[PDB]
Amino acid sequence: LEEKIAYYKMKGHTERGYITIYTNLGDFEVELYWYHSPKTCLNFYTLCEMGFYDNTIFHRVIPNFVIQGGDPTGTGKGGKSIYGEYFEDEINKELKHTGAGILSMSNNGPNTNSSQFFITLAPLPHLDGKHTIFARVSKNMTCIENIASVQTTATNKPIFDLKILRTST
Ligand SMILES: [Cl-]
Ligand SMILES: [Cl-]
Ligand SMILES: [Cl-]
Ligand SMILES: [Cl-]
Ligand SMILES: [Cl-]
Repeated sequence: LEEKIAYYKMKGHTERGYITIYTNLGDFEVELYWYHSPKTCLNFYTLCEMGFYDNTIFHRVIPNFVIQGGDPTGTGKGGKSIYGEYFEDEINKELKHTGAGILSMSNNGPNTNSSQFFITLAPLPHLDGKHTIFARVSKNMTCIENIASVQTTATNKPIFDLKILRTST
């Protein structure tokens, strides 16, 4: 299974390159950066496939910053990885938070990745080097914009639930 990591590092782009995410606000497609972030992609892809993100919410939405998700509890405190509890960052000089639509791991400081991630809504150079960029929205950014338009509470939670219904490969 670190063999599985080393394999999809190479073959990921052509054998399992895209995931479609269906939300109650529409569907979008992400492109996984297997070569640069192979451990992070294997986790995300595996979690998607086994239905781990099914019926989970975007528990924060902050316009001009990020949509944040991937917590089965919906609180912002939970999440797990296919590797057990937490796993290392994969920081790559070649990947930076340069525009909207980038998927990056949310975390609690260095090497505390589990299943929470952001989708960026603007350039965020201040995150470069602290969060693992591993994919980007490759189809239908409108859906991301619709999600960012929904009203939120003072702690940035959407006033009604915004959720991943399921994932497709
Ligand atoms: Cl790749
Ligand atoms: Cl926004
Ligand atoms: Cl942008
Ligand atoms: Cl956070
Ligand atoms: Cl906070």
